[PDB]
Amino acid sequence: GAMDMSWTDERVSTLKKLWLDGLSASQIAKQLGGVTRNAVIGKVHRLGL
Repeated sequence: GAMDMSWTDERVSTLKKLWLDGLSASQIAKQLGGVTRNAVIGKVHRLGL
């Protein structure tokens, strides 16, 4: 099966807060777990942040 984590409401809320807080995509990926820096960047892009 695929190992990609779903962008649950909680994971999105966490990403959004941390991004607005000024954390790097690397740091956010580390805190979310199971997702890469580049995948975080892509999600930030899709969220319009």
